Amino acid sequence: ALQTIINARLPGEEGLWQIHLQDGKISAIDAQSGVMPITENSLDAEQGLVIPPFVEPHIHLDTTQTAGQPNWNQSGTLFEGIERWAERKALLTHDDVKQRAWQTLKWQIANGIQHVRTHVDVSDATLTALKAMLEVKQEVAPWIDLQIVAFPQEGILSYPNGEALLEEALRLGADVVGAIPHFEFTREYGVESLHKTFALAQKYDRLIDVHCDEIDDEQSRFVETVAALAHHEGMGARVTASHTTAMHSYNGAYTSRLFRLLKMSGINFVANPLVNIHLQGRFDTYPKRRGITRVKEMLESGINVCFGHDAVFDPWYPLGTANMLQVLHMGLHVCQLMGYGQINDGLNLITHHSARTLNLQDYGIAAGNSANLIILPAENGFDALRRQVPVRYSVRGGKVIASTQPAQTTVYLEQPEAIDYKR
Amino acid sequence: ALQTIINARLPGEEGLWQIHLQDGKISAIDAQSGVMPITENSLDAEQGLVIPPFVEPHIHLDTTQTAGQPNWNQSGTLFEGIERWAERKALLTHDDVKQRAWQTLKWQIANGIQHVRTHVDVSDATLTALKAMLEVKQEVAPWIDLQIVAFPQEGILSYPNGEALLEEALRLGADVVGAIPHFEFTREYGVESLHKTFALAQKYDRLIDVHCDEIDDEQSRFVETVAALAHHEGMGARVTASHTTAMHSYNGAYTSRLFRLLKMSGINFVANPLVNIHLQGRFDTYPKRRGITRVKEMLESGINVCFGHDAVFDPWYPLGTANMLQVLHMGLHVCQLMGYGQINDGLNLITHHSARTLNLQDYGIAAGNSANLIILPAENGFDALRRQVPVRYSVRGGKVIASTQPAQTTVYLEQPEAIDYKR
Ligand SMILES: [Fe+3]
Ligand SMILES: [Fe+3]
Ligand SMILES: [Mg+2]
Ligand SMILES: [Mg+2]
Repeated sequence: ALQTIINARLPGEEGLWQIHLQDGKISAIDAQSGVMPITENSLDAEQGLVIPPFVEPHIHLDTTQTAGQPNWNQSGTLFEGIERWAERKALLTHDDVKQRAWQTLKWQIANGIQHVRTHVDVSDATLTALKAMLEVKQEVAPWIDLQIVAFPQEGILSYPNGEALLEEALRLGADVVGAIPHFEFTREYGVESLHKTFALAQKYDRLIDVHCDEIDDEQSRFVETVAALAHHEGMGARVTASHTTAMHSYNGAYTSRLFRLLKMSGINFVANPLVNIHLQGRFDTYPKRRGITRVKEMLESGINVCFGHDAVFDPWYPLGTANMLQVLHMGLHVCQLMGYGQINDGLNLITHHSARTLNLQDYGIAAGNSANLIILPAENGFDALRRQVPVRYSVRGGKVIASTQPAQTTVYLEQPEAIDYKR
Repeated sequence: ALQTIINARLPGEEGLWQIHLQDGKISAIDAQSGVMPITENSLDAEQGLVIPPFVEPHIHLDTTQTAGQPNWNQSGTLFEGIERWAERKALLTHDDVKQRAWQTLKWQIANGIQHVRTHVDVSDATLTALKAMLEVKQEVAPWIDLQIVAFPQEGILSYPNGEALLEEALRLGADVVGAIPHFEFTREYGVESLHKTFALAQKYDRLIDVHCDEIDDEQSRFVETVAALAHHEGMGARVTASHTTAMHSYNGAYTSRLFRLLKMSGINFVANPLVNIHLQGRFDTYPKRRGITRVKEMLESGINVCFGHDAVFDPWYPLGTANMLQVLHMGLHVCQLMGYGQINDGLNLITHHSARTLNLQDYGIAAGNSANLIILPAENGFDALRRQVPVRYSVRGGKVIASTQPAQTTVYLEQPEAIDYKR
């Protein structure tokens, strides 16, 4: 079994490091004064970057891999996506959900993602997707720790037996309580749904992740209730507000007032760059707003924010390979976090900040933690992001669970020359 | 020498095709009724997609590869970029420009780009970068047909001897006349500069490519003069309006009136997604506009529009590997061209439409044309874009000039499994 990771670079640290492994955990981390020789039981990072696993804080595995079945969304709109999904209803079975969820999970394993939070639609009396996902969670456990959010897609108060189904999902084992206040029939139902959501989370000791204000409506301010209730219950760490795209459209004075509460509450925020840029701003003609939440300002204020892929190869987002560096690339551009340091520190948005959002207790390259880490063939976060590098090795419990042999590019000039896209 | 390309898929066509080569040209193209066996002198596309070479219609090779030298742009702003570039002035020499231009050109060759249009700053009495680029053009000719735009970055009428230097650049061999009307001191200088630009293009029989209305100013309408002058001279095919980001902010009524002229004029448009999303909208707080020209509407109106990378690894854009599928990916998202067909047809924005913009006369997979083509290991444009595939082979004059052995990813579950990110 592997005993050491050598010649490792670490974010924010100078030089090379050696990570000692014992009994599936990191026993010690020591600096090196030079390059160490390879040997049996040593995994050579080759001066590449070693980081804790990538995290997917927000994805919908119940709808993944269904784009084009039976027809393609040709307009690319949300409306048509709903219709295309409805045409596939006859194929939505227990086995179908498991098969598609596993397909995307395999892409995630290949992409060094060892933690995934999936939302599952529970506005279905049969809870078909949920039952399937609970089995998938057990099956994929050796490679990925999967959290399941009971997501009442059609609303809690605006759908028949919505609250009862949400609670049933928790009784069956869902890890997180979801909600969608802006989709409820009225603002009052929206606020009330949040009180019910928090009551359920406290009753069952579960986390909370609300699809919050995902709409270009400057009056959609459910985020203040999410933050206020979290602060009241002293449970900010266990709470997440996903999307909050409406915040992109708030006036600055209200946003400034709100930010004080957001910081005090300690809640987490998830932005989904690939889907937000695609689905937001659809009611604008020109100019067209970007529609991503205030990521830059959150970072400047010390508010925890991270990035999710949201959807992969489905009616609402036809693209994706479940790659977090790709999600990060889109977010840095749309949020204008393009300074060198902002880009370099970007890795935090798909690693540490996301681990905090999932309330993970065993995460990070530190003595005592499980030996879960990945190796990127790049010098730092900036380099990894610029070159969209693959994951050279993914290690879990001190064992390699994924590896990618890099592509080899050659140009034939007066003489053949290898191209690695580095200067 | 290669005699045939077999098992090739072609955009918009059904089945597989065989492309016969003779004397460096495509002699004939015949459909296949099944998979053909490989053999000596046959390049097997392996049911991958064969297309004419990728094109880079807008890049700045004179500033490429300079990010972080001597310092990094930490704010990521245009303003700081100017200051960071100024700090490197002592390193701006003939050899330095050639070295950096060649570095990016090699990345382009590796990425299947055989046609490149580079703008070169000619607001320099010594014309240092231009002299260097003219040598680079000759040196890279076996692999890339490089067009040089004499770009008067500081203005034609607003910079000392600006017009004289622009003409000197043409007398030295620049292929295209550039301009930047919105940067001139006054609207009047802007309009006058365009008359001077067109006069020079007609005097020397050169193409035109204007950095046009690259500013979030709803009153910046120099594009109407570019189109009107082209129509008057009957030279639309030889004219290009780069950027036109101001169009993102025009009212709809004026835009509708303008579009009639744009279509009638026949001029070309270049949008630069990666840089536009980064540099536009910087004077907005929230909401923030996207700032890309009206690509979707141009396509719907039959107006030729294409995508450029603009900058690579410099003070104005720190990222990039000179990859056109990456540029396309960003543009499809920001312009909301996310329907299946829109994404699949996306390849036109980095191939055929760009060739038209460069007024290329030998481009496309057709009998009689030079055997210049590339092979993507994907089923169609949608697949190539989704998976951000590399260029398996780049062929020029019937000879392989670049090749990429794909990365190999394996996940170790109960048994090892190869992952190709296809469903
Ligand atoms: Fe979601
Ligand atoms: Fe430019
Ligand atoms: Mg969604
Ligand atoms: Mg520029």
